[PDB]
Amino acid sequence: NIQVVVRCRPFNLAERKASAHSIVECDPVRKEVSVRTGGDKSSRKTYTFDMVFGASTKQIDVYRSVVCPILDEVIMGYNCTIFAYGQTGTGKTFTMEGERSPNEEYTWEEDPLAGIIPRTLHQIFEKLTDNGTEFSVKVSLLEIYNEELFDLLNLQMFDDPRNKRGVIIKGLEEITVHNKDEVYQILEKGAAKRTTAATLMNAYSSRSHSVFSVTIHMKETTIDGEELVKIGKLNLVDLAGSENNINQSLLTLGRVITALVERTPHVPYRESKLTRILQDSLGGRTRTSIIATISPASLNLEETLSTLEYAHRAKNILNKP
Ligand SMILES: COc1ccc(/N=c2\[nH]c3cc(C(=O)O)ccc3n2Cc2ccccc2C(F)(F)F)cc1F
Ligand SMILES: COc1ccc(/N=c2\[nH]c3cc(C(=O)O)ccc3n2Cc2ccccc2C(F)(F)F)cc1F
Ligand SMILES: Nc1ncnc2c1ncn2[C@@H]1O[C@H](COP(=O)(O)OP(=O)(O)O)[C@@H](O)[C@H]1O
Ligand SMILES: [Mg+2]
Repeated sequence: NIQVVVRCRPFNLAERKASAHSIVECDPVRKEVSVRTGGDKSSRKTYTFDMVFGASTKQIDVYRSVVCPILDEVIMGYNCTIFAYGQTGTGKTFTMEGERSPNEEYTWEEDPLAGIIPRTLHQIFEKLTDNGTEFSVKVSLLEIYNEELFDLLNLQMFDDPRNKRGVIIKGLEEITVHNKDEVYQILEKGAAKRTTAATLMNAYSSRSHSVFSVTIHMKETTIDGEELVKIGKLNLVDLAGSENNINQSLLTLGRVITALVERTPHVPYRESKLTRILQDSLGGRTRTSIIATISPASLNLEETLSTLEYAHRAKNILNKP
């Protein structure tokens, strides 16, 4: 139930300035990433994943391929989580949040540069208004920095007495999003925050986990007129940069993912703030996906191999001859 995909972004100008060369070749059809490792010429390691998106990949492609099937499961009343993992500067935030094309050329709903979070919020309204039923949508956004919780929309964690796998975050702002106009407003506010953030703030962010949670309450009425409510939650997690001190939440999440994939009887959720928060959306019926982001440039060989080695172990798929 854990999908692992790789997304490689295009070369950037910093990498061209450094005179780096391309060491990554992506093959979306074979689902492979091959990396030149010798600096050598023939030295090469190949990894196989569930999906591989190369540099030309559009935001809408990632959304349709990765998120849509997961959203469908959330709408059935399950809790699911999608992660972006990788070195700082490789595309975690672009993938999760994306951005607005310059000059207001598009609405957020239609913008080709919008990422997973804005697309998910728009699709929830689409999918459920055309479904015909009554529903509400709430969002929260929290940051985990140095094993402490911060509310990005405005904290203390306690186990939830009415949910053996869940926690209650005291004081966390959960805002109702009533329509698509309110979606636009939250996105405009977030972009303003990103755009005007000082350098120290961006830096903090590169070392922090961001957890955007959308909770959907869906009402049905049995034939005789009884009201029933089901709840689905989708956590969209932009992880701290993976480059090498040790991030306790990231190491703990890795261990949790390993325990889940290997069917280790003890899954160490309690060992970190992040994994306690995500416990109720990990390990169960639920679809989980990890999007591992990488750079194609030679400058980043060590960090790219680190990411690929981890992601490969998390899925372990044998290369097809
Ligand atoms: C560098 O420090 C930052 C860390 C997280 C950030 N992410 C945020 N902050 C947000 C604030 C508000 C608000 O005030 O209502 C709303 C959304 C925020 N986001 C997330 C965000 C930011 C830009 C674009 C899209 C998104 C979103 F909502 F995740 F899709 C922004 C930063 F500037
Ligand atoms: C800067 O500090 C860190 C950098 C990378 C990290 N990445 C890790 N550490 C992992 C440990 C284990 C284990 O011992 O079982 C397994 C995976 C680990 N990863 C990779 C990781 C971690 C969290 C979420 C996804 C992933 C993965 F596999 F890369 F997709 C963890 C850090 F704490
Ligand atoms: N696939 C991509 N195509 C074009 N630009 C990208 C892509 N991925 C990331 N970028 C850009 O590269 C820069 C760093 O990406 P960002 O998502 O902030 O990385 P991270 O969160 O991993 O540090 C940003 O300006 C972002 O828009
Ligand atoms: Mg980022």
